[PDB]
Amino acid sequence: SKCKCSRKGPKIRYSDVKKLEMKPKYPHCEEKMVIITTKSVSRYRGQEHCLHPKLQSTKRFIKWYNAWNEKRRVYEE
Repeated sequence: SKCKCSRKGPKIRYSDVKKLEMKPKYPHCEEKMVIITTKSVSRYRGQEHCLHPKLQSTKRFIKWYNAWNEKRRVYEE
């Protein structure tokens, strides 16, 4: 049973993401969905995006965000 998040929703940039959490849109879905919280000025303002983690495009964006988040949380040393 998959809950619809389409794929990634409106195109998110890494710069939009403040926080990335894995939790399903619906508990009746397989695995945790990927939840993306935006910074402010995003077309999706006040809503969290959800990527459906069954897709390959999710993997890079998420993985890439984990690297990018390290720069925003500031691990630059």
